[PDB]
Amino acid sequence: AACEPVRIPLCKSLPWEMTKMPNHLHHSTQANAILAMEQFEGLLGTHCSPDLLFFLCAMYAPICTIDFQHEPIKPCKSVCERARQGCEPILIKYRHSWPESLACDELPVYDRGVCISPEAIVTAD
Amino acid sequence: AACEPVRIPLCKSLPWEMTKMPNHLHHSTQANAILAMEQFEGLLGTHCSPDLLFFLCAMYAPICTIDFQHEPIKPCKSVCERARQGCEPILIKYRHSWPESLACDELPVYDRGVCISPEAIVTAD
Repeated sequence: AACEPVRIPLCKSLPWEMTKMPNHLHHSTQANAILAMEQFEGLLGTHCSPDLLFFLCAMYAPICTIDFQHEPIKPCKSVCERARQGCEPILIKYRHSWPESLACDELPVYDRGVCISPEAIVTAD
Repeated sequence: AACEPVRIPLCKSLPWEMTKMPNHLHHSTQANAILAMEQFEGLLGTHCSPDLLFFLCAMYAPICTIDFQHEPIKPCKSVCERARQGCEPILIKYRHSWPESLACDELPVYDRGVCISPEAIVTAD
């Protein structure tokens, strides 16, 4: 299984352009990841967390590395936590819940100890 | 340039094993990064920071990705700050300071927005 370009529209604005399946939702093809991501357009529009996009894209289309072949690197537990703390209340307010598949507590890979996180960037309008 | 195996002794205990040059000290070959790490054996031995090893290896032998061809992914500024916070006082006590090459303010690649960080593993050993 080799790398493939990211094709999730909402994720193209992020830093990396190469991903590899299966992703962290266990989708075998990116076509399934694309469909899955569409469900988040509304929550993303509420700006409940500046880290929600990064977290979702790190889960649905993880950056490709030659190390970690079967289970790609994952977003840091701390980033998942920031996203959940900011967005779960909004989901709740609208009679929905944070999905178990995005639970932060069992996010980390046993015996690994490395993850990816966002970093401040220089931007304007 | 393509990935190459990590050969710095002290970094082999880390999660990844494939890196790519130049590293973040601008070494063209890993051979020179090896000589450098040797100089940090003393500081690493004081256990002034549990993040120092990760930080130094993230700088001297960064994880290989297909993305970021010319400048590999860097360790997060926050990981650098924790390592400097715990270790700088020790360097000062013995008339040294945090080196210019490892300045934390220089880690963010301002038009990128992603970095690598360590994360706790679940162990009792």
